[PDB]
Amino acid sequence: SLHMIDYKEIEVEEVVGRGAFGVVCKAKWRAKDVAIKQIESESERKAFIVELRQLSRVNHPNIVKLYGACLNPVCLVMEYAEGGSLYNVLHGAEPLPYYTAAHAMSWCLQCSQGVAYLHSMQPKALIHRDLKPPNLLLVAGGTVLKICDFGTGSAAWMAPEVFEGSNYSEKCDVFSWGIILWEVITRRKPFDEIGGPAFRIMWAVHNGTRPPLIKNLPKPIESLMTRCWSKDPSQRPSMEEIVKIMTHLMRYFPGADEPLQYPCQHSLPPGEDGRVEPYVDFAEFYRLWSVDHG
Ligand SMILES: CCCn1/c(=N/C(=O)c2cccc(C(N)=O)c2)[nH]c2ccccc21
Repeated sequence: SLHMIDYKEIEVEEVVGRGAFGVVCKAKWRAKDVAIKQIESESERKAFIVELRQLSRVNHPNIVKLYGACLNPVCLVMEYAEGGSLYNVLHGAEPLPYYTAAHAMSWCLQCSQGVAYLHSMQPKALIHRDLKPPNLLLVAGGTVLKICDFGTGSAAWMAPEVFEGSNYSEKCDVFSWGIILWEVITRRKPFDEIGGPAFRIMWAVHNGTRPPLIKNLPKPIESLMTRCWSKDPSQRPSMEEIVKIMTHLMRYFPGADEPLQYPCQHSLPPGEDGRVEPYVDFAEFYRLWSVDHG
């Protein structure tokens, strides 16, 4: 369900960055901004095709919309995400934006909403396999999140059974989502302290290492997070369950529709002594929670 496009109708504006594969650049098309992805080397052709056939089947507000695909120089034509990537908002530009507990929870809810749609696909469920903030885009002033890069570095978000070579299911995305939840709450890069080549993270995670626990994290959120981290994929919740849980929790996180507009100088202190401080503040959550339960 595409819509063939002629390159001459595009007219590029400027390169904005590289995706998981290929290059992305802003462009105009029929009186509206556009992002187009082209393959640099022909080795990326396989990824180009799979993403083409997969994105043609998806239609969800939390997944990047694919308009068409031109085969003259071979490129995908998608919607432009003005807000950039979530990874950039979290750890990127020199003037970093302030965000609240409501934004963090809202972002993770919207991500689970999109993945739940993929996992519900018929005949076969669609697994993303590369869920991480670099592949999550933001629009509407940083309020709306959209999943991108369906072509399938990423070791910090990968379930052990995946790089274990073992067979895996849709539950590998659940593991990645859990890491993302920890990441937005702490505004820390997962396993940044380990570093080195990728196999050093894989070894740690394979032996059961997980990101440190979060001081004063509400037990309902801690439970969900650590369940997603389970070694055994069958002990992880389905995305449908995560959506339901996160939806119910948002009752205690008002203000997710407030755009990102304030800067901050995120200090990020080196204090990984078992526990870790959250970046967001859960004071209001505990207050609103006590109102209902009392
Ligand atoms: C990695 C993010 C690159 N980037 C960006 N991407 C997109 O609009 C986009 C849209 C659809 C699909 C994809 C993809 N990867 O399949 C990407 N918009 C940006 C605006 C400012 C700075 C960087 C930007």
